Amino acid sequence: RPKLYVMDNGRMRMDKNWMIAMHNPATIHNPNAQTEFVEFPIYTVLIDHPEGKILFDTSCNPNSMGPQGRWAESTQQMFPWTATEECYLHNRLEQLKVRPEDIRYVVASHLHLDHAGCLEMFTNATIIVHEDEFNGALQCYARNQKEPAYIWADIDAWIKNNLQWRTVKRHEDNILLAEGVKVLNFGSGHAWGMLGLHVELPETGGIILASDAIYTAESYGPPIKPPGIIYDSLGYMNTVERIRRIAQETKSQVWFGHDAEQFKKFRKSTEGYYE
Amino acid sequence: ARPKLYVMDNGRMRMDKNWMIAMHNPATIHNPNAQTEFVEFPIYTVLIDHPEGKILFDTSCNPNSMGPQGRWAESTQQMFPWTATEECYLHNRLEQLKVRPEDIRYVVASHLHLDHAGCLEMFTNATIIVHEDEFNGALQCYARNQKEPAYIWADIDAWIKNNLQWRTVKRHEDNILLAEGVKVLNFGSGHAWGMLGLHVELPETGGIILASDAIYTAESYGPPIKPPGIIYDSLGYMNTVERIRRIAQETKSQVWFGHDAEQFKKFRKSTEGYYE
Ligand SMILES: [Co+2]
Ligand SMILES: [Co+2]
Ligand SMILES: [Fe+3]
Ligand SMILES: [Fe+3]
Repeated sequence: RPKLYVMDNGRMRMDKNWMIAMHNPATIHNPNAQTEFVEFPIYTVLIDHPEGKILFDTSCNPNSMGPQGRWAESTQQMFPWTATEECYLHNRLEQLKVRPEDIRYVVASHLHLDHAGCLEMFTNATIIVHEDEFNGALQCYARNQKEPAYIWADIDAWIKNNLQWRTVKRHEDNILLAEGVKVLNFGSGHAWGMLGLHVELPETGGIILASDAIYTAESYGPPIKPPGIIYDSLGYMNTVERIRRIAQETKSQVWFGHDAEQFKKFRKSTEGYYE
Repeated sequence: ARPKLYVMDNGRMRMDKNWMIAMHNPATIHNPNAQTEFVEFPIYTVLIDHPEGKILFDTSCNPNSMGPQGRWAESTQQMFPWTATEECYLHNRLEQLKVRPEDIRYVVASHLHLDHAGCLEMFTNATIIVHEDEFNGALQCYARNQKEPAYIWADIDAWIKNNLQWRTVKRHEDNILLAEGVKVLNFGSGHAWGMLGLHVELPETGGIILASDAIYTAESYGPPIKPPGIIYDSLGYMNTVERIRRIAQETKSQVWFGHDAEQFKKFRKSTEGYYE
């Protein structure tokens, strides 16, 4: 029945120390060690399920980068996003003959700039988000805090567009969204509140969408290599190991949030789908 | 009780500033290969000559730490090089104050990192006070022959062989009144598995909090708080820092960081005097 699509929403670059912390430490021999600006894919996942279309993540807002962009210049220069018009989410969905208003559920893994970019589009969906992540982002907004990963203007848009929210409580069990689609409540780690997705496809079988719970295969290991972007180190480690257990017990693949090698090997919306 | 508190200079260490201050200098689009720096910082310990008995806070690095025949692994020596003279060695610092290791009643181990638990093995007449989670963590690295850089296998080996007398601070244990005006602070998990601090109330100087690696430097402390790269429990670290700030305010105490070069220079070291 279900069809799962991988949509390419462009690329982002940043200090590798964000991705893998202390990836290249200074030594007595390399006292002035240098980092690297690494490139990684931003992507989203559409599940065209009989019970309704489910969208996982929403990438960046088209009006993010640029001198007249939503992102602060310090953010733009730290986490530059590069994307043709075909990469924009609205376009990727159009290509699939899917309108925003057709989306029943949006699962926001978290509310970082490269995941919650286009939430404002989905005014007919229920937006599922971790309550702690929602609280965290709302505070940034209210306190006009200068947090690089949370876009004041994006949040401003969510409120103005009157999105319909469904917060996953801190100690809430996983949610059965649809047949073979379960929202996993990962809790605090990479961010305040992380959500994942387990999808059971008839043919493909089990998929875990880990998002930023696991940046890359290098993150996953073993051994685990945590990021520099991190709120709760203990929770982050617990989440990874938990994912590892779930993958084993359910014989699922783990789809990382920003692994280039894996993304290349994915079947994109333009090419086809998983079923 | 009219005690005397000594700061002993146990050398200097250097390491990537990212260890000390996480993401201190992130690469950007127009600076994509941003480079880090190798910052130098002091290793010190504190002796409290107290009428009820002598209390030592931290023990610095082991004399046979560095070198080809050293206890530290080469990768450790290269990432966290320790430079010190014979006078900087704790045993010598104590000797110059006419103190023998056997005269130490209590050793408080802030944690069991290489630069704080180096010389525990000296104090075979003392009760070593350590956080149980820290002790457990270190013992695991030992038993698993794990290669954690901050935990020295040979140091731990020595503690066991010397039959040290331990007193573990339990995870949910209250502060310990060690002596009049000396309280062991249970900071719990953060920088490491289990952090201990000290609150000292001196007649003349007033209140001092020894934070060790709960707070690396004034830069760490802020505000704003700038967390380290060497972290186990991020949330616990931040809670601890905020807790120290509150205690400091309420008790009107100075906060002595673990490795603040500037603060260290201002201290009256053991070669010059003490704090009453
Ligand atoms: Co993120
Ligand atoms: Co330490
Ligand atoms: Fe991300
Ligand atoms: Fe230290």
